[PDB]
Amino acid sequence: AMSLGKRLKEARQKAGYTQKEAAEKLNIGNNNLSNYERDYRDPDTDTLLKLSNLYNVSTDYLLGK
Amino acid sequence: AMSLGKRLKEARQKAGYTQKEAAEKLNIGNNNLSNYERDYRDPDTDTLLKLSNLYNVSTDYLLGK
Repeated sequence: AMSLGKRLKEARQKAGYTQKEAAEKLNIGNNNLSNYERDYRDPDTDTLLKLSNLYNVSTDYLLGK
Repeated sequence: AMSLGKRLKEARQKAGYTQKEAAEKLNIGNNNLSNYERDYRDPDTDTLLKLSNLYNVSTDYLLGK
């Protein structure tokens, strides 16, 4: 009931970005970020780091340490 | 010249585990762990968290944050 996708959404909301704002800044298609936030797709570790970087959180936070 | 593979290797050696001891604790193939340490294959985020747990390190560390 808690997931990486849910923390990615929440962290993006904390940073102020809309989905398309975040995707375009990360040069990822909008559907891909949507798929990640919904836990439909597991991000590769490079992307995981880029998103931690854009939202100003630790990847440890997103993963549920 | 530095990579996730290289930090997983170092972090595992710091924890004291051999490659197969670590593979067996996490029930992943010895070849699979070797492929990760060698940067031949990207760990899925689940495996990345388990290994960070087994070595007592941050996923941020392994990722180069």
